[PDB]
Amino acid sequence: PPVKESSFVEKMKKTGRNIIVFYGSQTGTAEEFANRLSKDAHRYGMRGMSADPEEYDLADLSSLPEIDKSLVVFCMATYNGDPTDNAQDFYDWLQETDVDLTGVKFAVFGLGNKTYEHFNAMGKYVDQRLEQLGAQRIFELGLGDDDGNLEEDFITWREQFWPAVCEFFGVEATSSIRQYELVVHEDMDVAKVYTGEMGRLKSYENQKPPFDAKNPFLAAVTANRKLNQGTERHLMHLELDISDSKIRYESGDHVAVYPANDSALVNQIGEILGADLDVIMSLNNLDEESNKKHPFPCPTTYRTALTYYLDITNPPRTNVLYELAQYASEPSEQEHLHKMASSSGEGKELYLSWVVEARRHILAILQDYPSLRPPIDHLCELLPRLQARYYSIASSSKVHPNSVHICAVAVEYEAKSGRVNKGVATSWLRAKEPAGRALVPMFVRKSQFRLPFKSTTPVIMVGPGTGIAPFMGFIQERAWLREQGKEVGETLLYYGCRRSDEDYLYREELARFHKDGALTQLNVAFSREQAHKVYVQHLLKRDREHLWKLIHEGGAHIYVCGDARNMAKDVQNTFYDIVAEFGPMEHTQAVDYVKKLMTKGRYSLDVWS
Ligand SMILES: Cc1cc2nc3c(=O)[nH]c(=O)nc-3n(C[C@H](O)[C@H](O)[C@H](O)COP(=O)(O)OP(=O)(O)OC[C@H]3O[C@@H](n4cnc5c(N)ncnc54)[C@H](O)[C@@H]3O)c2cc1C
Ligand SMILES: Cc1cc2nc3c(=O)[nH]c(=O)nc-3n(C[C@H](O)[C@H](O)[C@H](O)COP(=O)(O)O)c2cc1C
Ligand SMILES: Nc1ncnc2c1ncn2[C@@H]1O[C@H](CO)[C@@H](O)[C@H]1OP(=O)(O)O
Repeated sequence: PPVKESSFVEKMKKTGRNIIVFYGSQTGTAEEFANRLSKDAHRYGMRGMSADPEEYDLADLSSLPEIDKSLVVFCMATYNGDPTDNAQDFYDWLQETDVDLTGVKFAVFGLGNKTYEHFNAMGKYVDQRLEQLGAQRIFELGLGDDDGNLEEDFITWREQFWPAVCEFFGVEATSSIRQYELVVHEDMDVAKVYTGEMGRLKSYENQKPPFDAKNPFLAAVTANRKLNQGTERHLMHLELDISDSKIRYESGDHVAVYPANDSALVNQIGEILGADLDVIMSLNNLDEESNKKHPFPCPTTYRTALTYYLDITNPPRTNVLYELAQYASEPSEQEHLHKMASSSGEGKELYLSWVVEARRHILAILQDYPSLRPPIDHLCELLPRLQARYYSIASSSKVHPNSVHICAVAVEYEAKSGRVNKGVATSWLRAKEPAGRALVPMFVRKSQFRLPFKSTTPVIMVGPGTGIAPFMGFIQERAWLREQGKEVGETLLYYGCRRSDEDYLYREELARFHKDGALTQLNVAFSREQAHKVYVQHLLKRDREHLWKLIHEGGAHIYVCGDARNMAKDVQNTFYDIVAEFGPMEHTQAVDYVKKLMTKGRYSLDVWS
């Protein structure tokens, strides 16, 4: 619980702001959107500001009417049906408060993903709640879908939002504007230069607990081995030494890591722009009143910024390309970049195929539109921040209290852009070689994916491919409970891979556990050892009788991990069918029954894309 800032309304008054855009974000997208909306205000005679709801008391919303033509916008993302961490406070307040918001004008743009159970739950909630409290909606709720193209949904909403705002407040719709100023440092002492740390200067060198997202622990990579036999893919297992970090974790938790971009990619960006990446500088907010003094840790070199603080691989969003159009000396290229921000037409189609679908990163665009040569400092101000990557801890703290295990597949594919794209965190992790030791800045994030409290409760685990990760931890722990004399219920694993002798991850360890009885059943679907595809859900269907027994009589907990795209849903449907047959009951009731298991904490998910 952070110390709240002074009333955001009083701040708006002292700075002449009439619009405030709050962001509920975890990977920085909502914050990006909020900043874009805040900046838009300027182009409409108004003036806004972005703000972290966590640093304020939203009860002060009731004072917003004291500012003429005032307006609050909420750009909120949803995470596992809940508010983002930074907006949990706002959410709890919204539920317990009874404050009257008469006179308050708002608008909400929800960032979500249709593939989840509770799509845009937070945005939908905030939008409905503010109205119930007496506030009035100035523009319809925006429903962004990261499963299609969030950026386009945002563009569309934003394009209609502003005219609606202008029409209601009687405002007019009336250029390039830097948010930061560049200050090169020639006489800069080395001890004051950021070299990639996230919080306090030298926090990576001088490690002080407790460690978290703002102060990650640099864990030594003690192991890093290939898990599969083939060469088409690279699946790996790493062990991070967290001794003396005082960090605690449990099977089911996730470990986050801050990676470094590819040095060659960073080098080329500087080389193509003819910039000296080793120039030590700082980018200082031109708004001396904003709490955001820099876009990232400063002072630091461009090289360090592009390596540790900036995202240089993901397809640039439209506003970035829009702002860069001014630096392309070829009219046709400036025109293309300019139209990427269109809400329809060829400009939109080109953005979706040439940039998104092709997966062109910033360097790719700089190479494919050679007249585009922006100054390095402005590019750094425009790029999004490099985010940490999450991995499902593959070990049990009951067995490995001082080590965190990771099971992952290295990302590397041929993009239609014409080049081979490499996954940032996985290429970096793959390069980490045990024993100048190899360090991984990291931190643990607690999750609700947990083994049952009672050792006697049966467990049904389903995790094909890398989805096996959390379960290696579950299995280690359940075996441990047995070795300790505890009474353990059935422990079932439904795992899957292409072929027994090619990508059967942890084959040896799983055989051992099965032999010893830690694993009651080891059901493996080898999808390519026969003409037909054989998947985990096929084995669940096979064992439908017994699984129903465990679910209906034993109170078994279900766990699904891995591919959220198709595997998760296919597995869920098979459970719908098992319930419909043995209940018995109509599909409609089977679906309700399964979704009820989820709320009662007996059907947990740890899926990703
Ligand atoms: C909660 C959670 C748990 C996770 N657990 C694990 C885990 O235990 N093990 C694990 O392996 N991963 C897991 N991940 C995924 C992990 O966080 C990273 O997203 C993944 O490892 C890739 O990161 P990267 O930085 O290497 O690739 P990035 O540089 O982040 O690139 C990823 C992007 O590349 C694009 N891409 C990937 N393949 C292709 C393709 N072939 N064709 C076109 N585009 C493609 C997609 O846009 C993809 O999102 C988890 C993710 C979440 C959210
Ligand atoms: C672990 C995880 C869980 C998510 N859970 C949900 C969810 O329940 N509902 C939803 O609509 N979107 C969900 N999403 C999608 C995000 O809401 C969407 O990607 C959003 O754009 C992220 O915004 P941010 O960068 O501002 O945090 C999830 C994403 C991740 C990575
Ligand atoms: N829709 C799905 N449901 C369950 N498993 C799937 C799946 N799609 C692919 N798989 C399998 O998940 C395992 C890990 O990726 C692979 O054996 C893969 O088989 P396939 O690649 O032969 O289709």
